[PDB]
Amino acid sequence: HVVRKAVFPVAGMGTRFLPATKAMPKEMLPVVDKPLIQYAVEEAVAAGITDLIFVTGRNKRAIEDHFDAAPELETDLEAKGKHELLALVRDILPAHVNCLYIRQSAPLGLGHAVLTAAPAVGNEPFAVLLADDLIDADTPVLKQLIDVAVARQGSVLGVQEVPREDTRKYGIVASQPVDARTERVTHIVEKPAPEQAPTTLAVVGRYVLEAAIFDHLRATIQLTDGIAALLRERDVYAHRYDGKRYDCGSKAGMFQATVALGRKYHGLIPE
Amino acid sequence: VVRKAVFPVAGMGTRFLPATKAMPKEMLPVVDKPLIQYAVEEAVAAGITDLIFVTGRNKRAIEDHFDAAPELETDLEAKGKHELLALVRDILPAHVNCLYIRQSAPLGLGHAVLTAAPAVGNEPFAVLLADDLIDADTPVLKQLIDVAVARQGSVLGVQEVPREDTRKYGIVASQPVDARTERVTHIVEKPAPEQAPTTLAVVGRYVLEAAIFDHLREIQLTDGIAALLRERDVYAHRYDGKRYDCGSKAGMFQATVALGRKYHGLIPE
Ligand SMILES: O=c1ccn([C@@H]2O[C@H](COP(=O)(O)OP(=O)(O)O[C@H]3O[C@H](CO)[C@@H](O)[C@H](O)[C@H]3O)[C@@H](O)[C@H]2O)c(=O)[nH]1
Ligand SMILES: O=c1ccn([C@@H]2O[C@H](COP(=O)(O)OP(=O)(O)O[C@H]3O[C@H](CO)[C@@H](O)[C@H](O)[C@H]3O)[C@@H](O)[C@H]2O)c(=O)[nH]1
Ligand SMILES: [Mg+2]
Repeated sequence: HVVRKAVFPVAGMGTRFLPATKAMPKEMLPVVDKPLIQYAVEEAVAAGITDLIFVTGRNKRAIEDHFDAAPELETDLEAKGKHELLALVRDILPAHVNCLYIRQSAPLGLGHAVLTAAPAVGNEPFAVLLADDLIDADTPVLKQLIDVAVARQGSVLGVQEVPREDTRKYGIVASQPVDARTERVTHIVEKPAPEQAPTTLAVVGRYVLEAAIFDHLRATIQLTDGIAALLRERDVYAHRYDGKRYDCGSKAGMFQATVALGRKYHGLIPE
Repeated sequence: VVRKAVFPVAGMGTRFLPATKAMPKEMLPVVDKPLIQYAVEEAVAAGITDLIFVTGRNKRAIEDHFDAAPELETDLEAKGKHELLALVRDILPAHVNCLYIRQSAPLGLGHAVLTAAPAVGNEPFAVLLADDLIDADTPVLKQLIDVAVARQGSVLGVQEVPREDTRKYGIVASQPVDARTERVTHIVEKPAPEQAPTTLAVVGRYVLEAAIFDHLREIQLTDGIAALLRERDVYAHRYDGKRYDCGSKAGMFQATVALGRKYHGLIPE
């Protein structure tokens, strides 16, 4: 089991952040001075990912230009002696990491975006990271999940408990415990009503998936329904990662991430 | 009489890298809206119909924001999301137009303004710097335009600043003509505190007569305004409104907090 490829779906419409997402993916919005997608990419690279796969939509321009070289910007900075800032631009990706881009044909859903990556993944297990789940963790959450996936020989979903009123926001798993932090998944259901949700254990935007998922995404698109079918055929585990998740998919969550991370890592204090 | 506005949108925002690697500084959002869109909405609210964007790196970030995107409108309308479709169409109101001109190189605000001359022609025009995010009950540009038409001259938006801050601003020497407006007799660019003639600073709002263009053919805007002073009337106006200096991370944060509260109900936990 070797997980070296990561898929970043960044092709959604971003309607909760209009007008800012008119011509920019939601994942390119900054938290202070860094786009959401760069936090997630940095986490993946720290977890041993070498092959980055960006699934883009009509707003691909900003994602491409963020991770590709900007020789004109580097020329300027280099000329003005700003070697400090030069690294912020050219060293976003270390040299042992590569990226590629695949355009999702239409915004047909997260499951369809993951399936769109199949030509670059092949028959390899792979990571999926949803950058609007911004996670502050002392050990990269993706690394935590990859270690479980290697040890237990299966797919792994990052999960954490949520208030029962919040189940309508998330995929919710039914499972049976395996150790303190890990459970074997017996069902997953997307955004159930709180009165119907089988548990309050919710999927965060971090996945390690066996390539078997792709055939199920063809016969499904919602990613959660592909996973629920994968269950019937292979092992899927849910892991309670250590870390603080900010749900930046809403204006409110992004705001509280700016406040909390602004304070902790930048000393930004509300007046 | 003022219906054209120039928006320099070439900011490198080096203090905001890597966020500004792929978009100009003026595209960064405060809550859910790019800085440039606050400034454009202020201009449109003041009767501006012709938007003139002076671009630099990542020019299509600005263009794709303001240009219609039929693909997006087609998808929203098909999903019955009619409030969101109207929001997207209001980014550029139907009576408003915009055009794009490239700055040849980063030669300062004065060069950027001069770059807009072919689009402005001989009429008076506004300049708005999107990093100065101003929240006011009456649009600040409207306040300045009203003064310009009344007094038949150019108008600089000003506010008092700490003397220790004058190296950040253009500073005006001037004589009161009414409670909020002064007649400018001199302007100096970013003086040392110990040599600043006053503490009355120009913020990023201008209403300028087209005569400025010949005086800029002087690379700094303050030097152009000082030459314009020898031939035409220039006033400074203490606008009413709260300015957020979004040129620093600290200032942009205070704008997110304050406007988050006022316009979106968002309260720090
Ligand atoms: O056509 C599309 C639609 C979405 N996206 C991307 O998909 C992600 C978000 O998809 P969306 O379906 O809006 O996600 P959520 O509603 O937050 O729910 C997902 O993410 C949650 C974790 O945040 C999980 O609990 C849910 O099970 C899972 O479906 C983002 O990366 C988007 O860029 C695409 O690339 N293409
Ligand atoms: O080569 C350049 C430099 C700047 N800009 C744009 O011009 C504005 C800011 O220019 P800069 O000269 O860096 O502004 P400040 O240092 O804030 O000073 C200007 O703005 C102040 C108000 O904030 C005034 O007091 C000053 O007189 C005036 O020079 C932004 O819209 C930039 O995108 C360009 O397009 N090209
Ligand atoms: Mg989300």
